[PDB]
Amino acid sequence: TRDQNGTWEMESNENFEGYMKALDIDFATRKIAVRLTQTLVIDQDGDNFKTKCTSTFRNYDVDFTVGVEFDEYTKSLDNRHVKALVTWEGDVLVCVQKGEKENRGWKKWIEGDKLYLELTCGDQVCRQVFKKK
Ligand SMILES: *C/C=C(C)/C=C/C=C(C)/C=C/C1=C(C)CCCC1(C)C
Repeated sequence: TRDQNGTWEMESNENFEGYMKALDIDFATRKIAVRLTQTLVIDQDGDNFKTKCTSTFRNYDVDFTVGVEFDEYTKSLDNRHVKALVTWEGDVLVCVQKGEKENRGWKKWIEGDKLYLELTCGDQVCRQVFKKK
């Protein structure tokens, strides 16, 4: 399914530290981020996504339309300008963030009752799994 709608509660979060370090997120921020439970709320209407990440610390939204390139300034993350593009490869939603970091972006897909999110930057891969609330 391409339907990724839902309130998704983080079940596991593998190598978030390595991914954040590849992005040059500061030590103290990584230390806090790595311990927090994330909730990811996805509102998906056709090609339009409104994505909201929440934790007890930082909360972060990003909206995009599938197949429409968009500039991002990754404020409150690594503070870089990237050109972002989110497209479908089969039932995998693929984001590429073109810019300074190589292999930067993510892949997101549904398997059964779970949402999988693989974040990449440089040689690092972070694997997150969420379950619907
Ligand atoms: C569809 C899935 C999306 C848009 C995933 C977005 C992921 C984030 C906004 C992640 C944010 C963070 C980090 C990369 C590290 C610092 C802590 C967070 C949660 C602000």
